[PDB]
Amino acid sequence: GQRWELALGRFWDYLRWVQTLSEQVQEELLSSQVTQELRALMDETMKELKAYKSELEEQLTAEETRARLSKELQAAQARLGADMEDVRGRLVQYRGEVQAMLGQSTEELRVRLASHLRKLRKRLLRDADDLQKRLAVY
Repeated sequence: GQRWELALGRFWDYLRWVQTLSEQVQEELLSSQVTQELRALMDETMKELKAYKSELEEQLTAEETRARLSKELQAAQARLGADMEDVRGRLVQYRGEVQAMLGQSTEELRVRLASHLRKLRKRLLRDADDLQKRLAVY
């Protein structure tokens, strides 16, 4: 229950809501509200993540190994940020495709988005787990 975990949890809960593609989700998806609110949550998560790592380095248990673990951690951090950006990007894409439909039914478009989001979210949880496991030793 660390700070950065609570932040990610809020990003994750918000994303779970979006996955439902409910009436309200849809409303905010055609505006920039969902992607904007997701960016704020992502920024907060990365911000707390950096602060946490910084504080962790204050009580660390050779050099080559330390430099390797710090780089491996840095990579996991990047994967997660990238993951969150990929989700945002996919949602931005959705918004554009609906506009391209010129008013046509978006049922099928939503079916595809739903399936893709599920996979992007799988990857995000997978990387978050990896990142947490790496911080656990660090």
